[PDB]
Amino acid sequence: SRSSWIKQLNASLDEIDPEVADIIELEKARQWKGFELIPSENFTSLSVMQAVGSVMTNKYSEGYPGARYYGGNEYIDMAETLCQKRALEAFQLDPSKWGVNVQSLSGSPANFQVYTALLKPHERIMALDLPHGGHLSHGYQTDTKKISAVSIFFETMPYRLDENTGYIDYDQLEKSAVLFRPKLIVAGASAYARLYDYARIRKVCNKQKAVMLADMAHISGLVAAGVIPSPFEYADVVTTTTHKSLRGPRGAMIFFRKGLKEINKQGKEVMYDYEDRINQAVFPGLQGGPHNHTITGLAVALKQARTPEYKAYQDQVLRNCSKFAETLLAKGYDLVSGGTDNHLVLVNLKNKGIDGSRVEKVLELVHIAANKNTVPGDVSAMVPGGIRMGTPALTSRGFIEEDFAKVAEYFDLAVKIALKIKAESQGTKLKDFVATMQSNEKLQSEMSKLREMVEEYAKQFPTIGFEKETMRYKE
Amino acid sequence: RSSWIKQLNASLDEIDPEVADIIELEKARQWKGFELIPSENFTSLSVMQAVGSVMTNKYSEGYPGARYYGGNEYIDMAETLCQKRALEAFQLDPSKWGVNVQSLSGSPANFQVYTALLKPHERIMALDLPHGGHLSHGYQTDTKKISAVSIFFETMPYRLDENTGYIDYDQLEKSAVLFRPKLIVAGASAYARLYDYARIRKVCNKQKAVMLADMAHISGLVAAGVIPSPFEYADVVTTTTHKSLRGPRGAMIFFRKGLKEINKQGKEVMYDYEDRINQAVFPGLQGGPHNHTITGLAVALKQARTPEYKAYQDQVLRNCSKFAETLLAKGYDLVSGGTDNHLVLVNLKNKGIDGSRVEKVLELVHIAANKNTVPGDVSAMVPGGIRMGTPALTSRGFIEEDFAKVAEYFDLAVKIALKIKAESQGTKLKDFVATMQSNEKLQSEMSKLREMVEEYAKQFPTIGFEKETMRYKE
Amino acid sequence: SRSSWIKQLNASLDEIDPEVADIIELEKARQWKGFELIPSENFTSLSVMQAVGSVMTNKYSEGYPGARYYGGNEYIDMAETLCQKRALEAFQLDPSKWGVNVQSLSGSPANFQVYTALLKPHERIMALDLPHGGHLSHGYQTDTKKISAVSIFFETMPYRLDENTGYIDYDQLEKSAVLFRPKLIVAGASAYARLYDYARIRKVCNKQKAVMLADMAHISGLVAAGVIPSPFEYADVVTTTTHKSLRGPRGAMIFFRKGLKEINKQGKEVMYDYEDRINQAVFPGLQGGPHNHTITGLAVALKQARTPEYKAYQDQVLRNCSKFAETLLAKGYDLVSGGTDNHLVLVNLKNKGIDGSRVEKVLELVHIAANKNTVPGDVMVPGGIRMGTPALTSRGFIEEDFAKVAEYFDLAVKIALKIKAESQGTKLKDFVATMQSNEKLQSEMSKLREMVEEYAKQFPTIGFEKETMRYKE
Amino acid sequence: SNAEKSRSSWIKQLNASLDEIDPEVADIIELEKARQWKGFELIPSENFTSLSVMQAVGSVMTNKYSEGYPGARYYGGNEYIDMAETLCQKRALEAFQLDPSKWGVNVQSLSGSPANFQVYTALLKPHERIMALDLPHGGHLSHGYQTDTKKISAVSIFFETMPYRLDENTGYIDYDQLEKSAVLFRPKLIVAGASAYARLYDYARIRKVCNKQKAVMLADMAHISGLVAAGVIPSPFEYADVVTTTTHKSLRGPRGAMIFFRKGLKEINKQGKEVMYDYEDRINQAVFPGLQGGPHNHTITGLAVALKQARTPEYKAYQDQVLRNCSKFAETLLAKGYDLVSGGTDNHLVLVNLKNKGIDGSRVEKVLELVHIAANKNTVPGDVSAMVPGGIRMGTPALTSRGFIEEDFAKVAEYFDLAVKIALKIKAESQGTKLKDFVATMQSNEKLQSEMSKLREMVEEYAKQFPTIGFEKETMRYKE
Ligand SMILES: [Cl-]
Ligand SMILES: [Cl-]
Ligand SMILES: [Cl-]
Ligand SMILES: [Cl-]
Repeated sequence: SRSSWIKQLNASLDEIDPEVADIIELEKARQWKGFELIPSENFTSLSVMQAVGSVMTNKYSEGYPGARYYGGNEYIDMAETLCQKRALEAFQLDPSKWGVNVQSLSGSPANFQVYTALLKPHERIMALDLPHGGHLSHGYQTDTKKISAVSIFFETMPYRLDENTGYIDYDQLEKSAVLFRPKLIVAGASAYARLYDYARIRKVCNKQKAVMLADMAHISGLVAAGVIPSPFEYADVVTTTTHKSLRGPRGAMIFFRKGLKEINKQGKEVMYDYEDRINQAVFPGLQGGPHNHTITGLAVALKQARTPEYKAYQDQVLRNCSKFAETLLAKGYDLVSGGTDNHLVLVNLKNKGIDGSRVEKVLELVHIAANKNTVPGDVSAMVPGGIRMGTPALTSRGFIEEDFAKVAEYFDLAVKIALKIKAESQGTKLKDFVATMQSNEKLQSEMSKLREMVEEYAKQFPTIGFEKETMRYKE
Repeated sequence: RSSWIKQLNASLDEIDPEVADIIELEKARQWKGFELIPSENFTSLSVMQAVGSVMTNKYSEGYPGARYYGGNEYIDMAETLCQKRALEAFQLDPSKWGVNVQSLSGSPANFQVYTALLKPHERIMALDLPHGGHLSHGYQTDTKKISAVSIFFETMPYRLDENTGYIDYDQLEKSAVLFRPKLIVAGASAYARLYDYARIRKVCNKQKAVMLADMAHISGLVAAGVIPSPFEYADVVTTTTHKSLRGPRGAMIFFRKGLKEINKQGKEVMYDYEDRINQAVFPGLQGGPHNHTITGLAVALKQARTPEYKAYQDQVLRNCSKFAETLLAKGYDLVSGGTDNHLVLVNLKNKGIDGSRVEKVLELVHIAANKNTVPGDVSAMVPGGIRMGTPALTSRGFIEEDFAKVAEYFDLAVKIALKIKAESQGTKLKDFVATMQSNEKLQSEMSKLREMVEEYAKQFPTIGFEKETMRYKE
Repeated sequence: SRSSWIKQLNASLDEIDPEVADIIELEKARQWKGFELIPSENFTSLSVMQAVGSVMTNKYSEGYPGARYYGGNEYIDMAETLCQKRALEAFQLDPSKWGVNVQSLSGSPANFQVYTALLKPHERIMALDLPHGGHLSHGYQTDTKKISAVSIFFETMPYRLDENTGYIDYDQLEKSAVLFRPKLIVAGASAYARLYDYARIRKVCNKQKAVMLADMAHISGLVAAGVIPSPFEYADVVTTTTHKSLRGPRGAMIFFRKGLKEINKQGKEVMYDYEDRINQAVFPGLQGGPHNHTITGLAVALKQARTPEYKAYQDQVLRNCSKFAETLLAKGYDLVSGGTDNHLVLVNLKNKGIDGSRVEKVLELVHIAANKNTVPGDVMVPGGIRMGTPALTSRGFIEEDFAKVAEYFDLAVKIALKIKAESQGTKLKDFVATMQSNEKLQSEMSKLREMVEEYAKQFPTIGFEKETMRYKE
Repeated sequence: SNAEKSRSSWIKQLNASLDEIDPEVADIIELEKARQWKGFELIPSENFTSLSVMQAVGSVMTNKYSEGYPGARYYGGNEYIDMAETLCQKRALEAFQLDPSKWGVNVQSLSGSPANFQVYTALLKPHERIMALDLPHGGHLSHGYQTDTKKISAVSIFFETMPYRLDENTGYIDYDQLEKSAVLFRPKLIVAGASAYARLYDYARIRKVCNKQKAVMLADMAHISGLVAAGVIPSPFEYADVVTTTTHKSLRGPRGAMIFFRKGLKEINKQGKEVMYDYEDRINQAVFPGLQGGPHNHTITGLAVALKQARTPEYKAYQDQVLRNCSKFAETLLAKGYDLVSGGTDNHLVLVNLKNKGIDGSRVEKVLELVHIAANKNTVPGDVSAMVPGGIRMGTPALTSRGFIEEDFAKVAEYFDLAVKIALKIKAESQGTKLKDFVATMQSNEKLQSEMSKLREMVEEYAKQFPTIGFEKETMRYKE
C-alpha cells in the first residue's frame, strides 16, 4: 500500500487525471486561438507559473519573516523578504518611507484588510460608484440590497462621473466629502479609461483628514514601468492585484507610508500609523497561513517588472489602446469619456441601437472575449449598454498598433452580425434574440466565418507560458 | 518584443536563479527533516502541475454558466468538475448538499459563512483558541480583539474540561442558554479527540443556531471514512483544502440545500444557506476565482477517492496511535491522555521545561514541531506543551516503527534542552538561548542529533519532485 | 382679543377645564380610599408639587449652572446648584469624590445616558434578568424579540436568581462575566425583596475592569435615610428615580465618582473619567432643555430626605414590610426568597392553586392596587403578586395596620379561589365573566371593598385636604 | 411617645406648604417671578404657561405608576389615569384637526429631544441614515450633529447623520442640493424641522424627495406647533409621515412632547396588495417598553389642558398676534437700517444679520442681557466660525402672551436699537479688539454702565405695565 500512495503523489497530471489534463489543454488552445480583450486579463510567464507550481505550497508560515509561529521557515523567509524588497523596487519606493505586505490573497480582501486596519465598523468610505467604473471591493449597494460586504461592515457613499464629459467629477467629490465626512477615500477604478487626478484627491483627503487609498489593480504594470504617473506620489496606502497589467500571479500587495509624517506644533515628530495596523489586520486579523507558492511567484514577477523589455511592453499597451480607440471611433463607436489614456476603452453602444448583452453573445461565439459593462445613461443595471475591452493580454502576445486596428474591425463585424440577429428576431426579449442566434442558418454561417477570421489572426502570434508544438489540440 | 516574449517563455532557472535556488534549498529541507507540524503535508506533483498552469490567466467572476466575463467554457468545466468531485469525496447527496469551491483559504471561508448567515455583531460561540480553537472563529484577550471575527461579530469561547482534556459540552450548553449564539462552531486545530457532533447538534437545535463544522485539520480523515463525518449533523462545513486533505492551498464551503427536515419546515420549506453563502463569496467578499487552485483542487479530490488514499489515512491514524504510545512509555504526559486522530499534544510540565525551549532545540536538529498551550498554563505567552502529528511524514512512507524512532529523537532533543537549561545562568529565555548558542559541548550534541534525524529522513522518498535532479544532494 | 387670552392664561383649572378638574378629584378620592400597595408608588408632598407646578417651567436653560447657552438663568442656576448640593448631602457623599447630574428626565433614560456616556454601541452589559427581578432599562430580550432598546444599541446578557433560594446567584454571575466580558455590570432591581451584595459585584467588576452601575430606584429613600446599606461605598456610578421610595417628583439623578481613583504601578495618579462623559451624554448628547420645575421640586424633596422624621418614616417602611411578610407567612403564603429585607414582598401564589392575574383582578375590584410578578416555572399568566409599604406608610400605616392589609389581601385571594371554582371554563375570560355576573361573589367583593375603603379613609390624605375634596362619599 | 410623634411629624412634613417647608426654594421662585415680570423675553422658544396647566402639572397625578397604554396597563389603580391619557390623545388629534382613522398619537414622550430619538429607534435600525437641517443653519441637536472635532449629539452616535444646508445667498433651505445629496446618501428618514429659521418649510418638496428615496418624512414642528394648531400657517400634517413636537414653546403647554403618526393605507402596490402604514405599533413600542418607563401623568394631564386651550378663539387670536407682532418687529428693524436673514419673516422670529452695523452677535447679546432684553446670538452667512456669530435671533411668542401688540413690538425694536448703539460705543471705547477687552470696557466704563442702567430701567418700566402670566402681581414678594 505504502509504495502505492507514494507513486500516486509523484505521478504526472497526465497519468493521474486525464480529464483535468484535457481541460487545461483545451484552455491552452483557447488562449492561442482567441482575441482575449478583457482588460483585467493577461498571460503570465512560465517562470512565475513554475514558482506558483512548486513545493513552496507545503509550508505553514503564519506571522512575518523572522517573527513566525512555526519553525522550519528559513527559506520561506528568504522568499517573503525577497518579495518585499522587489515590491518596493518595482515602484521605485524608498524603504524608509514605504513598507509593503505581500500576503493578501487577492485584490478584494486586500481592500477589506485596509478598511479593517484603519476604520472601525460602520465608519465612512467614499469611492467611485460601481456603474461609473468602480469596484465591488470599494462598496456597492442598490436601492434594495447591500451587494458588496464592504457596504455591510462599513458606511459607503459613491462619487460619480461628470455625465457630460465621462471624467470623474472632482468638484462634486469634494463637495460631497464635506457633507459625508469620509474617513477614507478610494482613488482607484476598474472600468475607467482616464488617469486619476491624484493631486486633487490628496487635497480633499487632507482637508477631510481622511486616508487616501489608491487602488491601482488595473494599472499597476503601467505604474511600475513609469509610463503613467504614479499614485505613490500622493497616496497614504496603495493596494493592487498582482495579476492584471502587472502580469504576475493571482494575489495582491498592500503598500503603506511609514516613518516620519510631519512635525506637530510642539516640534515633536509625528509618525505614520499604518504599518502595524495593516500587517496585524492581514494576520492575525483576517488571514491564516500565507500562500508561499504565490509569494514566490510574485517575487519572480516583480523582478520581471524592472526590465527594459517590460517597459517596452507597457508602452506598447498604451500605444495599442490609443490606436484601438482611434479605430473604434472611426468606425462610428462612442467611447465613454471620448477616448483613453490607459490600457482599456469603454464602448457605449447606445448609438448603434443594441445593448452589450446581445453583442457579447456574438463576441463569445466568434472567440472574442470581452465583458458587458454598465455605461452612463443606463436605466437597468441588469441590461448593460456597453462593452469593455483592453490591450494588456494580446499585447503580451506581440500585437502592435496595426493588429489592434484589425481587432477593432473584427469587433465591428461582430456588432453588425448582432444587429442582423436583432433585425431577424420576432420578439424584443433576449431569449428571442438567442433563439434566432441558434436557428438562423445564414447568420450562423456569418458567425462561423468571422470566428475563422479571428482564430486565423490570433493563432499566428506566439503563445505565452507554453509551446505550440506540445499542444494536444492544434486543430 | 521578440525580447519580452522570450522572457515570458523562459524557465525559472534562466529568469530568476535566486528564486530557483531558494526553491532548491526548500526541497532539500523537506527531504532531510522530521516534519511533525500537524497542519503540514506534502502535496502531489499532479496538484502542483495544475496550480502551476495557464488556468491562472482567466477572469471568471460569478459561477459556472452564470459568469460576467466571456471565454469561460473550460474554466466552467473545471469548476463544475471540482464541485462534483468535492461532493463525491465526502459521499454527499447533491440534492441535499451544495459546495462553494472559490473561497481562497480557510480563514476567509469562515468569515464568508458568518457574513452570509449573521448580521454584524451577531453572536458566535467556538472553542477557545488556547484550548484548541482557531483565530478564524474569533479571539480576544484581556486587552485586545485579536481576530477581526471578534470585531465584526460578537464572540464567546467554550472550553475544555481541564481534568479530562476533552471539550466541556455540559458547560457549552449552559453557556449557550445565556449567550444565545446564532452560530456555534464545531471545529478545532490543536485537539486530539473526535468531536461530539451529535451533542453540538442538540445544543444548536435548542438555540436555533447554525451548526458550522470546521474540519480543516481532519478533512482527509473524513474523506477516507476513517473517522466519523461532521456531515452527519452540521448545517454548514468549512475546510481548508491543504492540511490532511493534501490538496492545494485553498478552501471549500459545504452547505445543506433543498427541503428541510419535516419538523423544521415553516414559512420556508427549503434550506436558506446556498444563495447566501455563494453571494457572500461573490459578489460579497471576493473577486475573480483562482482557477489554477480550483483546478488543482479537482485533482486532489479525485485522489481523495482512491484506495491508496484510504490506506494513507489509515496509516496516519495508526502512526499517531503508535507515536502516542511510545511517548507515554517514555514518560511524556499527553493532553487528554492519548489521541483519536492525526496529532498528539505533549504537556511538558512533568519534565520541568516549557515548549519554547524544547521547540528551539527541535528546530536546531531539523525536527519541526509547534509549542502549544496546555491546560494549567498561567500565561498564553509561555506555552507549556508541544504539538506533533503524523500526516506529513506518513505521506513520505513513515510507518509505525518509524514514528517510534521519531519519538526517540524527540526524547533526545528534550534531554538536550534540559541540559541547556541546567547549564543556563539565568532563568529567562534569553539566557537559555545564550547557552544554546555558546556552549560547545551542547552544540556538538545538537549537531550529532541533527545528523541522526537527517540520515533517517533522507532514506524516504521525496514527495512532488525527484531526488536525482535536486541541486542540494548532501 | 388681548384681554381675552390674558384671562384664559390666568384662570383656574376649575374654570378652564372642568373635565380635567373632575378627573383629578376622582384620583384624589382613589388615593384616599384605597390600599395603594404597588411598591414603586408613593405620595408626594404638597411642597414638592407646588414647586413642580411653578413658573420655573418657563425658562430654557440648556447647559449647566454658570455655563448656559441662554441668558436669564440667574435664578434657575440658584435652584439647580442648590439641588445638586442637596443631592450629595442626601446620600452623605463627599463632593470631592462624587458629582451628580440632576437633569435626567426619568429612571429609564438616566440609565441609557450612562450607557451612552461610557460604552460604545454594541458593547456589553450584564444585569439582572427582567423576570428574575430586573428592569427593562438594563436590557431585555425574549427568544424572538429585543424588547428593551438597551438590547438593540448594546449587547446584553442577564444574570439570574438561584431559584432554590430566591437570592441572586452571585457565583454564576461571576462565572458568566469571565466568559462574556461585560464593560458594565448593573447592580439594581425592581421586584427583589433582598439587599444587594454590592461588595461581591465590586469584586467581579474589578476582575473584569467593568463599570459598576448601581441602580437604586426602588430603594433610594431607604439609602438616603441610612436604614439599609448604601451602594455608594462600592459603585462607580449610581442612578435613581427621584420618585418611588425617595418620595420626590418624577425625575432622576445620576451620581458618579470623580477625582483621584488610585495610583498606578508607575506611581502616577489616575483620575476617574465619568463626570464629563456623563454630563455631556445628558446634554448635548440626548436631552435638550432641563425641566427646571422638576429640578426645583427635587431640591425640595432632597431637603425633606435629610430630616429626622424622614428617617423615622423609612425605618417604619422596613418594620411595616417585615410585619406584613410575617403575617402573610403565618396565613400560609409563600414568599419569594422566604421573606424581605426591604420595602416589598413577592407572594408566590402557586401553593394556593391560583395565579396573580386572577388575584389582581379581584384586588382591583376591592380597591387594593398591586403589581403582578413572575415566579419559578412561569412563561402565560404570572404566578405572583408584588406588594410594598412605602405609600401607605406615608399615610401613617404602622405595623398593626399592615397586619390588617395582609388579612384583607387573604380575603381577596379566597374570593378569587371561589370565582375560579364557580367559573365553569378554565380561561381568564371565563374567570372575568364569572367575576362580573355572579351575584353572590359580587356581593362578597362589595363587602370587602367597603372594608378596605373604611379602613383606608380614616388615615390622613397626603398632598391635599380631605375637607375640600369633591368626592367625600 | 416618640414613634407617634415621629409619625405625626412626617405627615405634617408631607402636607405643609412650600413656604413653610423650604423658604429658600420659595424665595428663588419669587425672584424668578419678578424676573418674568420685568424683562423683554425675546427668545423665540420661550413662552409663559397658563395657571391651569401648572395646576394640573402640580397635582397628585404625579403619584401613579401606569406603564403601558390606556386599557392595556400592567397593574392596577389606573381608571382615572386612563381617562386623562385617553382625553389627552383625543384632544391632541382635535388640536390639529386630524382624522383618528388616519392619525394616531403618543403623548408619553418626556420632551422633544427623546421624542425624536424614539422615532428613530422605532423606524430605523442602528446606523441607518438620517438627513436634517444643519444645526448652525437652523437645525436642532436631536436631529444629529457632528463637528470637525467630534460627534456632539448621540443621534449621530447611534445613527448615521448628514446635514442639508441653506442657500446662504437667499437664506432659504437649498432644496435642490438636499435632493441631489439624498440621491448619493440614501437616507432612510429625512427631518423637516427647524428652530432658528424665519421661513416655513416646503413640505411638498420634502415629500417628493422622501417618496423618491423611499424615506420616512418626519416633521419636527416644535417651534411652530401653536401656529399650526391655530391654523395660521400651513400644516405639516398635509404631507408628513410622522410629526414630533414639544408641548412647550409656541404650543404654550407643559414641558413634554407628542409623536403623531399615519395609520391606515399607504398605497396599493404594483401587485395589487394594500400596503399599510407601519408606524403606530413601532413608535408606541419604542416609547414603552423600548426606552421609557412610567408615564408622567401630571404632565400628560397638564398637556390635556393646554390642548383644550389650543382650540379656542382666544388662542387663535393669540397666534395671529404672534405673527402680526413679528411682521411689525421686522418692519421696524428694516426701517432702522437692519438686515434680516432671508430678507424678512414668515413666522414668530427674525434673524438679524448685524454685519452692516459693524458689530457681532456676542457683543450685542451681552449688552441686551444687561438691559434685560433676552435674545440669542445666531450664525449668519459669511461667519468665520460657528463660535463668532454675526447675527442675533429674536421672537414674539412670550411677550405676545403678556399682551404686547404691534406698537409694543415697535418699541421693543427701538430699545433693541438703543442697546446696539451702546454696544458700538463699548466697542469704540475698548482698548483691544478681542471679546475680553469688550467685556472689560463693558464692566468698568462708568459712563457706558450708566447708559445701560438707564436703558434697563426703560425696559423694565415698559415690561412691568403688562399682566403677569400664571401668578398675581398682588401676592408677589418683590414688587419693585
Ligand atoms: Cl475587466
Ligand atoms: Cl498545527
Ligand atoms: Cl412595583
Ligand atoms: Cl430659540
